[PDB]
Amino acid sequence: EEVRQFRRLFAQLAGDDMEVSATELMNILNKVVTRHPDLKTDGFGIDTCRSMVAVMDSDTTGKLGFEEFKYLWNNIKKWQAIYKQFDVDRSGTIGSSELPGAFEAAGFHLNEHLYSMIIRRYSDEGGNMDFDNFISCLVRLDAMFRAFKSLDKDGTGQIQVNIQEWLQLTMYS
Amino acid sequence: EEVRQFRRLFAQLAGDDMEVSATELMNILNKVVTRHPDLKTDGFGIDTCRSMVAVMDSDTTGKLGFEEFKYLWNNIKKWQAIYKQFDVDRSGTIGSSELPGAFEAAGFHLNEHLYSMIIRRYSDEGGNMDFDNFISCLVRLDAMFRAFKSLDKDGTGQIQVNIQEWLQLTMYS
Ligand SMILES: [Ca+2]
Ligand SMILES: [Ca+2]
Ligand SMILES: [Ca+2]
Ligand SMILES: [Ca+2]
Ligand SMILES: [Ca+2]
Ligand SMILES: [Ca+2]
Ligand SMILES: [Ca+2]
Ligand SMILES: [Ca+2]
Repeated sequence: EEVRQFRRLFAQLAGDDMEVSATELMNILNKVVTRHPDLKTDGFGIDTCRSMVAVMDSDTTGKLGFEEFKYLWNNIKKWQAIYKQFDVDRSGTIGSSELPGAFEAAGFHLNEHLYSMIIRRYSDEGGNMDFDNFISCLVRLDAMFRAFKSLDKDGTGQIQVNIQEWLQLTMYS
Repeated sequence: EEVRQFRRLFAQLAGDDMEVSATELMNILNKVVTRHPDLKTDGFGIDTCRSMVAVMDSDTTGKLGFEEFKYLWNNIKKWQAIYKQFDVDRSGTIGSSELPGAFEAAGFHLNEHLYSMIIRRYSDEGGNMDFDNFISCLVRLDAMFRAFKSLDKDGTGQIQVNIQEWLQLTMYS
């Protein structure tokens, strides 16, 4: 079973402290892309990985527990399929014209202004986004959507955030 | 006279397009740390540099203009001296105990809870923070305080934000 299969994966990846650190995450993500010649990437760097862990570390242990890793891992597998699916010219990267359809397929309906800002921060000079950049951006987008949703208690579409909360959300990510 | 030297620096750095890109920033930053012995870094990576440019890119051109680069360059020169001043055990890195004093010298007064989060995200090893992690952290902290202050006209210590604004603030960084 996939549940039995996942505990085994996590158990082996987590190791001695029973949690997945940024380094352990980096190593497994780099092993995976190595098996996919259709995914162009300069590799998952340690900083990108420290960022992914921080943003997914709900309980501030500094590392990823079973549930935190299960959530991240399931998303990455779903997003990896979308990436292959929307790279219609097989450039191994998500071009600017390919980006909106890929994000929308992922469940994020943004606007032209936001898509342009995403491209300015996450794509290269040619306007192309490689695999590690794509996954890194989606992990953060999903987390920022979840953070806003949880702060929007009244369902008014506006949130109030104090300086302490602001610093915690932006610095630990 | 010190501004005639800087104009020459920016021009030769900015090149054909008259703006410093994340790539251009990475090169200059890695040349500098080489001609600086006990500063310890694993080098300035492209993701870290893409992040520093995004946070400093006020006019959304995607790159650093003269004034945007000037502000950044001066802070780095100011923060590098603090890094050296506070690395009392001359380990070439900023440890847990050395951190609060260095940030206080930069003008930041944060609580211990915020410091523990910063150490998990930027040090997390033996609690030591190398040079690129230190500068990266401060560039972001400075930008996040400046961002918050812009929306909180006449200090209430709280900002009100909708989803578009929230995504612009948290994703374009
Ligand atoms: Ca572990
Ligand atoms: Ca955790
Ligand atoms: Ca493509
Ligand atoms: Ca990349
Ligand atoms: Ca340039
Ligand atoms: Ca600019
Ligand atoms: Ca030290
Ligand atoms: Ca580093």
